[PDB]
Amino acid sequence: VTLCSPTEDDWPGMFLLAAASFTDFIGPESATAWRTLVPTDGAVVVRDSEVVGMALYMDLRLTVPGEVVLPTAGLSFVAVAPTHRRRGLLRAMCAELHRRIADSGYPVAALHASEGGIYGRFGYGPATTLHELTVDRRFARFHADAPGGGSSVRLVRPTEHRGEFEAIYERWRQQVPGGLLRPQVLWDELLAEAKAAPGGDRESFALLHPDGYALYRVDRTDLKLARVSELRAVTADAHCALWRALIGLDSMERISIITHPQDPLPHLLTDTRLARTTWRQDGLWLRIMNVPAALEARGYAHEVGEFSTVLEVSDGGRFALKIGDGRARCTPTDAAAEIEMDRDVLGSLYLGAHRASTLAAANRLRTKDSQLLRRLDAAFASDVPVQTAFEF
Amino acid sequence: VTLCSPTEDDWPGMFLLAAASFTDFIGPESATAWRTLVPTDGAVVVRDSEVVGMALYMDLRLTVPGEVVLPTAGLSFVAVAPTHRRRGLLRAMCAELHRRIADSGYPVAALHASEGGIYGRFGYGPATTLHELTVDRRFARFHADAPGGGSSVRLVRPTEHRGEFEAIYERWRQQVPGGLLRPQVLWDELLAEAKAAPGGDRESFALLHPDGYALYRVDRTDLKLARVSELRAVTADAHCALWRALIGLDSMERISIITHPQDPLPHLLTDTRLARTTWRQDGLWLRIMNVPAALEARGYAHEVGEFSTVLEVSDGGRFALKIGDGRARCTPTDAAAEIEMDRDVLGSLYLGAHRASTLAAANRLRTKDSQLLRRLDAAFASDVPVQTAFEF
Amino acid sequence: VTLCSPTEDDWPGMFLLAAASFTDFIGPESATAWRTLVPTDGAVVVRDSEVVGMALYMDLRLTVPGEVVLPTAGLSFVAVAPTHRRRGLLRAMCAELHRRIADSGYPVAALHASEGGIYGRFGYGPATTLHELTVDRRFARFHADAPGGGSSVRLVRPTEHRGEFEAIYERWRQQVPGGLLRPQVLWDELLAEAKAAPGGDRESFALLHPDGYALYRVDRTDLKLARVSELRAVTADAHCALWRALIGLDSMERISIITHPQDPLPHLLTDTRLARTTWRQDGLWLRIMNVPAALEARGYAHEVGEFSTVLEVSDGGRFALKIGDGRARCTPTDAAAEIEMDRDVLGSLYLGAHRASTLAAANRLRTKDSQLLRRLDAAFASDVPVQTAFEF
Amino acid sequence: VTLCSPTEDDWPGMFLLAAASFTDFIGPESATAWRTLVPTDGAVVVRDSEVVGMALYMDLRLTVPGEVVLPTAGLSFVAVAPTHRRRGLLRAMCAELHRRIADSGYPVAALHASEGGIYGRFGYGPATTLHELTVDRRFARFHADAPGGGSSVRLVRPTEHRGEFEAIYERWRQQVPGGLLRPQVLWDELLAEAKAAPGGDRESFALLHPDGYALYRVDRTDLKLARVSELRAVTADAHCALWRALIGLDSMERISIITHPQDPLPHLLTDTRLARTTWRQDGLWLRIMNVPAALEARGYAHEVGEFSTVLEVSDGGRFALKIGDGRARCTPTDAAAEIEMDRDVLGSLYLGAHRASTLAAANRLRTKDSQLLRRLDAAFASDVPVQTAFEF
Amino acid sequence: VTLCSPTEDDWPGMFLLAAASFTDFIGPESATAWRTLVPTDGAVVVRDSEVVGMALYMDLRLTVPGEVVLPTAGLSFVAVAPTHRRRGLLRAMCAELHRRIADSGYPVAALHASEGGIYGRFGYGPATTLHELTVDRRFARFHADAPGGGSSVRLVRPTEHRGEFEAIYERWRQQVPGGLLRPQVLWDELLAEAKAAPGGDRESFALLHPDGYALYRVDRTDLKLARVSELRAVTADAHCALWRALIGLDSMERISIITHPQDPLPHLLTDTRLARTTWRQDGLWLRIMNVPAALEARGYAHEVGEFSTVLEVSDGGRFALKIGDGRARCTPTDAAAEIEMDRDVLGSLYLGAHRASTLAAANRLRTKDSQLLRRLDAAFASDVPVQTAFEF
Ligand SMILES: N=C(N)NCCCC(=O)c1ccc(F)cc1
Ligand SMILES: N=C(N)NCCCC(=O)c1ccc(F)cc1
Ligand SMILES: N=C(N)NCCCC(=O)c1ccc(F)cc1
Ligand SMILES: N=C(N)NCCCC(=O)c1ccc(F)cc1
Ligand SMILES: N=C(N)NCCCC(=O)c1ccc(F)cc1
Ligand SMILES: [Cl-]
Ligand SMILES: [Cl-]
Ligand SMILES: [Cl-]
Ligand SMILES: [Cl-]
Ligand SMILES: [Cl-]
Repeated sequence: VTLCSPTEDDWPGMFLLAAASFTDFIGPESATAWRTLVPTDGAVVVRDSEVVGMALYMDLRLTVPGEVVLPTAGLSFVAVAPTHRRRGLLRAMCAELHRRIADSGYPVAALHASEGGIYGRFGYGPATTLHELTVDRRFARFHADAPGGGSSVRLVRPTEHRGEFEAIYERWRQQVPGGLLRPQVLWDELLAEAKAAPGGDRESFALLHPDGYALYRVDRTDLKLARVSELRAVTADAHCALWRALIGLDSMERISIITHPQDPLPHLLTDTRLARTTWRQDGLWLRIMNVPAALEARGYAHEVGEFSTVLEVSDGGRFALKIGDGRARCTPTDAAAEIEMDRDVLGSLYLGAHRASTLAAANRLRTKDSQLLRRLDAAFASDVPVQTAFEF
Repeated sequence: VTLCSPTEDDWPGMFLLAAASFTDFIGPESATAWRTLVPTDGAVVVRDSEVVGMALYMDLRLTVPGEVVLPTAGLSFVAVAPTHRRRGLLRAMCAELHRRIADSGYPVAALHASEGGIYGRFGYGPATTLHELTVDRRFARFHADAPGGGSSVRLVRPTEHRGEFEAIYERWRQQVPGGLLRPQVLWDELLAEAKAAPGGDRESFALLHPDGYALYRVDRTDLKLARVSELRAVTADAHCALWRALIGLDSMERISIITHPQDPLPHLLTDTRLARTTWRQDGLWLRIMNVPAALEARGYAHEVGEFSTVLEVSDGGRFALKIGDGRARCTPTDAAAEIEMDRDVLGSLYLGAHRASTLAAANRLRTKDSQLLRRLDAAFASDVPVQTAFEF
Repeated sequence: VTLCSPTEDDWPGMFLLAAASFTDFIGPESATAWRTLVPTDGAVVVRDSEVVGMALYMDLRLTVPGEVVLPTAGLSFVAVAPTHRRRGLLRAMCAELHRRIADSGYPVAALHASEGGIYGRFGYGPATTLHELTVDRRFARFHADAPGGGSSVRLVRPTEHRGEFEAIYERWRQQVPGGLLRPQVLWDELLAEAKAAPGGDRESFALLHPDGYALYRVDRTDLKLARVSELRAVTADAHCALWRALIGLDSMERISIITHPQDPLPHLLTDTRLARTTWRQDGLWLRIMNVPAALEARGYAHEVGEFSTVLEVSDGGRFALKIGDGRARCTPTDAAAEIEMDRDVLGSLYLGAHRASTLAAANRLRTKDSQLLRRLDAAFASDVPVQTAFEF
Repeated sequence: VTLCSPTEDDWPGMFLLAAASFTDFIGPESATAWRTLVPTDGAVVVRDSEVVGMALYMDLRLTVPGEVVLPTAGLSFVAVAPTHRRRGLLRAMCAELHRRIADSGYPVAALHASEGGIYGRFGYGPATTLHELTVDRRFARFHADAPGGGSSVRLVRPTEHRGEFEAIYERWRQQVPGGLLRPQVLWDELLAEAKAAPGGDRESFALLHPDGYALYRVDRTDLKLARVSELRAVTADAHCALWRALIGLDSMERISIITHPQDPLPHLLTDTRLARTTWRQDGLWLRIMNVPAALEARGYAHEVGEFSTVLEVSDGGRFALKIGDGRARCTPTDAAAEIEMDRDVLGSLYLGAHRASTLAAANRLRTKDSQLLRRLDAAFASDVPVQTAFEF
Repeated sequence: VTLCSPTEDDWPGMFLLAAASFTDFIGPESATAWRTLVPTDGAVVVRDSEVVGMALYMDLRLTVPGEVVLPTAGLSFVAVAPTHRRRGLLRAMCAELHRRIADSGYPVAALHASEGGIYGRFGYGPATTLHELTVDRRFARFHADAPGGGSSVRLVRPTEHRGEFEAIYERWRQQVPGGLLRPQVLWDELLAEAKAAPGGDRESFALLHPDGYALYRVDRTDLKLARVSELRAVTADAHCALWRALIGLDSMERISIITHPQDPLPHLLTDTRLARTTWRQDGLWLRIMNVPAALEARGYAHEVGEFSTVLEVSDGGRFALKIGDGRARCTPTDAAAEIEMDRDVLGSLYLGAHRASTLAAANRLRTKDSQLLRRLDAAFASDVPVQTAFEF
């Protein structure tokens, strides 16, 4: 069992492992496209010679609070053959990729987790939260105060308006923490999933506004449910207008969307309760590779005074942290630590999705100063609510 | 159809309406106990003479941010006979009770809503959020960092340790926004629901720590599910210890609790995802009766500079609002309004459960200043997370 | 295995057989009340000595078309021990009771069937049809044309208004084909089933109009469903008013009732489809004991000319049948038969629930004259639609 | 928003709206075939320019009581974009098509309704009733009296016996109220739905008798259920023989068919209850365009004396109606009305599916004469029971 | 209705009957391959001329206790048209095939039964038992004593390792009672079912050991269930190693397999209960064609002394049976019978799947000697447990 970068001959063996490992495996055509986002030496394989282990990272651009875009290593296609479990192959592959990511100069790594129990021990913390809202649209009445009391929204074929979706998404991802650049190969892939599959998914439709879109399809088996796969809105007007159109799908009983906890949809209706939360789960996970680089890169709340502390990350360094005027300075120190946490915990705070005082309550984050806790809570909070871009 | 305070002879007619109106009706014995919390002239009935309409308020004590306790009118037992719908009887009864509540000097009214669509139009906004967490306890492993790595928790009969529950609850309700004083009649009622009912609920058990308790019972029909009816913990140690004991119910597959969005339980486990959010709903609703009295009574975040604005409440007054040093001064003015909202919206902000920028996004809250929005968000936020005490 | 009238000592043995035979067995207290409607020598038992077989008839009064009331033998409590199946005990018991019923001078016998396959061979035909309608009351809007565009309907406790229900029911049963006299013991029984049972059925409520009532209860397990056990209305106004009140049960999603195919409820709503037919089954079964007596006793449609034919009932006699002016004369003859049918078929036509041309289509009813078929269809039809009174 | 006849360039835009509006949309190939039944100027579209609104009628031939065939405008493909709801586009499109249908000389219009609440207000009433019967065929034994006590029925491939199905259907539709001419394009379409679809419906089989056929297929997901899509039988022998063959599908637990309330199948079995009614819904809806033309065109029951009355249709004319010898004469008058009804109510009576006395009971039909009610009931009744041909 | 061997022209008619008779019909391509295993005059058809009846046998090789391979007539493709039920066509076809099978010199016939009630009366008895085990693999821990405490198992594409599966299966079928030779056409068919079907089954994967394989696929609809279609293991090591790999499918909740009652999997786990038996059914059915030939051909338990008896088979002959040294001698006699049974009962004993004392308890097997019963039980038992090869 040696650990190597895969040659062109290794990829059929990797696709076999993928097929047997991932029930949602996108198949070798789509896999070969996503592959274009993997840099030279971005992938590792373990051979026995068939492929019994693999992992790779993609070059991503992640928006963080203060509309700052970070180079991000996006982990994906991680798999150990069922024949080689509990043999330390994951530990080995994760260690080599983290070495390579660190040496390449990425301040953060990110992934989507298949189980919530695997990734904490490698320094990844859940950084965004997925909310499923299901609206019973038969009772849905808009509030007097809701914007848009002619319709600016058009029902369209997704493939005929690619440029407009690209332009809107590009605006969206640049101003939203959790936003990812979507390169051209992923627009190629997204608009191929929009066509109907014989015995599979139904045709996708689009609702297009100047400042937003929604892609939706009727569910395979429940023909009274519309699944909104993606709603990107750059103004409140766009968001409301798109939801007026979705509530107008009179052949449907229910509209479902995977969104964020701060989605304003419930407040657009006369009955907040009609927008039921049917599902909640961790979205994007972050590993802070370089603590000082990441802490200095993001903006902080202007609505908190200048304050200084010493942060210790468990086997990750000790740092003098000074926050003021929505900037941070983060420098080496051996001064006594005022706040202790494992690396994963820092990942979870980084995008504002979790409160420091909540992680303190579970003792994932030790300090003896209540005042420092409130200051961290306020400073790390994001004015624009954190959202999840797309699964990778 | 006249509107009157009920005499002793009206209560059998009110109990009939209750039985036919509420599927969870507690019956006339329990109803007669809850009645002791209704002041003279706290109830109205509409006669035709049988009772075709009723509503009342109870004298409550509600903890708000800054550990301030407000006298609160608690609306309950509101019902219109199925024979007298769409006749304006609710509008009439709500108007008379609000007159009486206002004249009596209550700064706020509160209720639990049977539908999320009825109460917005009378100035009530949802002020607390209920989270159901279901733990699959077979996979539940505690984190290395979790407190309590002898057990201080005892399995006990609820009725044998009333004083200890009273003392712990009394500590809890005084330091938690959403907390209500539980008077002696409601402890009498709570510990009567703890006994098993032939063909009904199973026996309730208690887990008792010096600084917390949990009351739980096995579900009637699902015999692999324990329902935690109530967990009150005054320290993180108490909270963790009680959850160690609950995960130790080895005859159960699942533990379910109705808690708050900031419950730290997910962070105590090695897998955050095991604590699934299975249900989410509005808890307590607030009507701010006297805007200046309520705004001045609660504490605000110390972690935001002094700032001034003009708040207009739709048909509720215009006010110069100055917030600094976690206090507010709220005085009459005719100066141009910088922030507009309906009364219900103010109720929803009041306990910190909803962000101003989220209600702005739905246009329930109009301002032309982004900076004022961020300041409101930060100032109205609560360091202690808002919880729900008990249904009334 | 001898066949005898039971002595007082046989009834405990009969109650044992009942308990083991009928899952809905009403128990020995209620059974002892229903027993008061069984005449001397109205019951048979087969002993082996334990009771291995039993059957009895009750003295009933059945309304038939033209508001004519017939003495009717009501078969009930029919059971063969599981230890004595396929031994001809049913055939024996049915033969002895039919002999006794015939000799006593009953023109018709009736029963409610436990299986639809047992009773055809003894000359019983299904004579009334049960429709379950379920209304989703959240979408229910009344039509502009619906009567009742003060409410005359009261929500009441059933036991406090017995006289009013008796008076309304008595009016109803006298003018409706399928109507049965409800004696005092069955009002005693009906109003005892109105109280709540610990671990059983919930409390029954009543909606009372001068010319109608509805008894309803919430379902044990589905707490969003109200089951209307009984709705008796003597005017269209009463029927509509009661349904306005039932649609006003705002805590319910669904109202269900067991009614008749000609219930006008669907036509009272702006959407006929909201009143879904969820269940359909045979109600009352008739055995015509004396063909000429029964045919002469009921009224016929005035809206068909005088016509004559010869009816043969298979091993039941041949008769010259003359119908005109809504009366029939039915006399012995040996003239060639124009219409042939088994006895059960006659039972099925007798109350107007089934069309002759439909039974002809299945060849349960042979004739070589299409014109005679249309005449029978029209003459046997009932202007007041046939309903089912109560199960016995 | 202008209203126009569509050009060849509008149809791709109409197909987009169809796809997003109808979950059962037959697709553009099949749509282009059905299009051949739309006359010049039979379609309207609303442009904004994309298609935001459409409606059309097809040239149909509808059999009415007395085996009379009427030219019928068949409304279909009616849709308003989700972006243009509650804008009066339906009201506008329905008004223009009704103008065109009226001016073209159609006595009646018809449709199949997507919701039971949309079409009453435009003068359409439900005119036929759909019964689903499900037979548990494992218990199904035929009655001694059932016809067919060699088999004349053949199991065949539908596409190899098109001429025989055409000939049988043509005989069926000419003698059955509700019957529609099926033109050649719809036989092309029907026999293309008979082939198996990969991941879709299973292969269709045919049971062929000289005087009837049944097309059936096994359900996609329930492999113990056979769905009879269509059973056309011109004699009782044919009907029974086909059902003997269907009960002979020994690999099936259940046979289901959508039929009419007067289907004689229950009476062919020793247990009527085995043929459970599992579903009931409105079939064809009628709008009487020209009251006198329609009333004069159909035959009436010969089994009722000559009688005269004055019929008022709400904003539809007042008419002297004389019925005798199964013909009607319907002429203008200003004499006092004896019977009042909205137009939709007339549609519902027209094919005999609903009784006048039932609509009177709901006050959809006002008269002060009970005798006139019984006469209408009897005269409007159909000797051949009303059935539904095919959905359009 | 004549009975004939089918010509080449009859097969399209037979495929039609198959399609309408069998929901799992493999289609005409696969049917034409299986056809290569049918000898000249191995098939019968009944014509009316369409095919209304068919049956055939295939040339099989069945392993019986003592690793003896018997020529076996494998009945399959047996069908009577739904139009020709209860006409004695099955009785006729079964009689002609049994004549042909007997005259050809087959000692035994075998089939898989569609219903458990059809085949007893033609002398077939259930001879093997199917156990479904479902493992919840999340709790599955292997016992300290389990073999395999490098992995020898490989995850592979089935079609790339045909020779290895053939070699392993060939070893398996030769040493296991119930084993069938799998000819090349059935390997062609098996490895075509291994590819994914659009809207159908998912891709099949293989786990390959030197001395065993497992073919498995994820279920269509339950994406947390892996279905093991086939596990062939020639050593305990191979069996355990393959199950270590299957429990290693970490994306799955459950692994299901159809196996035999003596599968040792439950004993490999620390918790025997994790391997739940979810389904149990008769597998292969045997008809002993020639009693003496079959009884003499198989080996018997060496662990029972020499003993002699007289066996009578109902209308099948009387025989002197002597068993010793694991051989039997079976010769004609007219001596009084000590043991009586119908032919089907002999089929059920023949492979050791059922105990004589169990069939005696149900009186399917009469003797007056308890000692003879114990001797039969012990002698007929198989040291290698009886398994089922593949459905035909
Ligand atoms: N999780 C999802 N539904 N889609 C993400 C697809 C990621 C993926 O398969 C992949 C495949 C090959 C690569 F080189 C990189 C990534
Ligand atoms: N909602 C719950 N489960 N319990 C609250 C019970 C409130 C109640 O019924 C009541 C009854 C009588 C009164 F006077 C005041 C209140
Ligand atoms: N079928 C129902 N739900 N009730 C009918 C009760 C009839 C009955 O048990 C009975 C019992 C004793 C008698 F003597 C006569 C009748
Ligand atoms: N409702 C169904 N299942 N089939 C009816 C199809 C009707 C239809 O789509 C259509 C399409 C185009 C036209 F020009 C006319 C009609
Ligand atoms: N029962 C299964 N799933 N497969 C067995 C297929 C047997 C079969 O169809 C067949 C078809 C044609 C023949 F000539 C012989 C056999
Ligand atoms: Cl999102
Ligand atoms: Cl809470
Ligand atoms: Cl009824
Ligand atoms: Cl039909
Ligand atoms: Cl097996």
